[PDB]
Amino acid sequence: EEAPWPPPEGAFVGFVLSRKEPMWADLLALAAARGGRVHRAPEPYKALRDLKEARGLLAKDLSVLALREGLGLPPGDDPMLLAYLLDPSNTTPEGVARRYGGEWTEEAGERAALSERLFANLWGRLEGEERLLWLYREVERPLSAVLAHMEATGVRLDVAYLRALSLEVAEEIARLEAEVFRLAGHPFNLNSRDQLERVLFDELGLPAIGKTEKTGKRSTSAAVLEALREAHPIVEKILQYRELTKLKSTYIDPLPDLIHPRTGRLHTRFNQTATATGRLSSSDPNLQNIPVRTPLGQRIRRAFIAEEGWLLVALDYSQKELRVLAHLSGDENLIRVFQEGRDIHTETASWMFGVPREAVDPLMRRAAKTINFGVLYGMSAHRLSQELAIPYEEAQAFIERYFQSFPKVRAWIEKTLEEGRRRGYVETLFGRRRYVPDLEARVKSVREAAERKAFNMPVQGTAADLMKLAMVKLFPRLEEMGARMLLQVHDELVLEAPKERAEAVARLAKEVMEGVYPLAVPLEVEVGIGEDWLSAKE
DNA sequence: GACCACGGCGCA
DNA sequence: TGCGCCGTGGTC
Ligand SMILES: Nc1ncnc2c1ncn2[C@H]1CC[C@@H](COP(=O)(O)OP(=O)(O)OP(=O)(O)O)O1
Ligand SMILES: [Mg+2]
Ligand SMILES: [Mg+2]
Ligand SMILES: [Mg+2]
Ligand code: NA
Repeated sequence: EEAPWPPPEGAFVGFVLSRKEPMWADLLALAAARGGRVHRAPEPYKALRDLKEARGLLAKDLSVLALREGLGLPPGDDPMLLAYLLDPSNTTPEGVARRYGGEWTEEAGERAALSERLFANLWGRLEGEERLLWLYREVERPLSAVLAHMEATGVRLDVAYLRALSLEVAEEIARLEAEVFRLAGHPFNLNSRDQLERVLFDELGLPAIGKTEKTGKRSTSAAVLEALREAHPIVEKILQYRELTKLKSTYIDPLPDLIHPRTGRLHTRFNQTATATGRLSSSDPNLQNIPVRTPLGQRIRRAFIAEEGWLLVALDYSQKELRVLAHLSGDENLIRVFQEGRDIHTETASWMFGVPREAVDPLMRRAAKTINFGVLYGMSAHRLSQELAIPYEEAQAFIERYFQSFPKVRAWIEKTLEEGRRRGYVETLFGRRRYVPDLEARVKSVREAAERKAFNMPVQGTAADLMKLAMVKLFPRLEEMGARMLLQVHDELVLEAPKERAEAVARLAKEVMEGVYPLAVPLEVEVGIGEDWLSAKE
């Protein structure tokens, strides 16, 4: 059992933080284990210097805290990553111990011993799983070191800008609230959907379309209000009000208060075992849902800036998941569109409408996007009729016309579900698996929900695999050029480069990303450079 | 002060 | 399709 600090080489680490965010955490305890023998650090911060590598459960979090302290402690093996590859429903140390053995406690020594035991257990289970092993060695394990650097680096925020924006938005919010109260004939809490439901459907007697899932209230969702956009002018004002309060409560107000005292920057967490499909997620705060789609929303992006003397480089894969779908399905028409360098959404609109290529306006292109994404998500003709604001039968017609233009997409969905029923799981191009139960359920709604999850995963997950692999390849090149990787948003990366290097970094990053893994179609990357995230989008 | 479920909505 | 965070309403 016990033995004196320091631990031997290759030992597994255990640690306890005062809070979940490693950039903010006090390191309460540090221990290590090897051969079941546990070493406990008398003083954790000092002991941190004695480690060569962070090897154990949640290795990346310890590495981030180390980098914060000025120490170069790279994360190595982590049983969480092995478990996540075996089955992406394995998302937490608590859950992994419960499933495979042992107990996740709040004591660093026990956590270190548990890390060692779970590693041996899960490594053995991956014996012979060559494609999952490749993902571990070539994507996930090296990716964790990249993520550690991204987290510790953080991103600079224009706090003064957001403070000013806050005053501006507040004035607009107050104006709209007054108008809404005027139309309703009395004040209420406009932020309470319960109070709004009564006002709209009981007091003003507007027709109530949909109901909410768990409790069966009359919905006030944007989708419901959209269809009432003329049944009363109060609805227009409510939707405007909601857009602004969303921006204010979620981004404008909270973000400026999260600037770190040492770095003077904002630090997110990139969670590596958090999704069913192999995507990353981001939290504390989430920087993967910064507004960008509307003019009002875009203003938030201006707040994300480069260090003095640096620039942001923003790179995004064009129509990434549709290119992946083209590769997986082998559809000749999809592949041809991308091969010919044509715009997939415009080619789709030309076919979905009266054509030709040149006659496709901005409205039609936006409609084609909606149809295309619908296909990816298996969205219903009802949902599509809502989004497009067209009759139900017209949305039905569009979905059928889609599969006429891209027939092998339908065949691919069927092949994917056929094999999924047989094997109990589906997989990405590189062999990342998701176990999807209920593919043969006897209740149609349950079965069909499982089907949509199952055929989407190889697309979403292959795209995630390719992005992760691109990050692993790109990081070392950026290091050699004195540049930094800051953010990933699924199909997009944001880098930071000294001004004099930015052009060279952008050129190299584009080539690394486009060439990450050749497919039946080219991967195209759009790149922009600017002093802020909005202006960088070029 | 802290926890939660729900409806709702931001991004991919 | 996949996420994480918001305020409200409720609770301990
Ligand atoms: N309104 C929406 N609904 C569902 N998914 C959406 C979406 N908007 C985006 N996504 C998802 C799906 C795609 C991904 C990125 O959105 P891009 O805007 O970049 O769509 P892209 O295919 O590249 O078309 P392009 O940019 O040339 O107009 O996020
Ligand atoms: Mg795009
Ligand atoms: Mg984007
Ligand atoms: Mg929820
Ligand atoms: Na239901």
